[PDB]
Amino acid sequence: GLTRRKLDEAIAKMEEAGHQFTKNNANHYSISLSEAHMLMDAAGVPKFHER
DNA sequence: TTTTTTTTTTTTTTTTTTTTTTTTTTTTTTTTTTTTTTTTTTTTTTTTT
Repeated sequence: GLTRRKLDEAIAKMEEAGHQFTKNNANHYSISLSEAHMLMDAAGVPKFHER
């Protein structure tokens, strides 16, 4: 449920760190499930409890 | 008057989602064949003339 602009904001906040968004056989960003968790953990979306 | 770097055009390739067609398997289906109960036909004996 993250709009494209929100997801680009999240990856602009995240990617400059040491993390690399692992790509599959192609360049397509193959964000692992844990990668997605971390991304939206620090993306700024409050959890169902922390909100 | 010249050079360097970055933000825009466009171009190329891949994955996921959603397009169609065919075959195999499953369901409803009358014809033919098979099974059972039966009304008509055949045989013998006893009694009477």
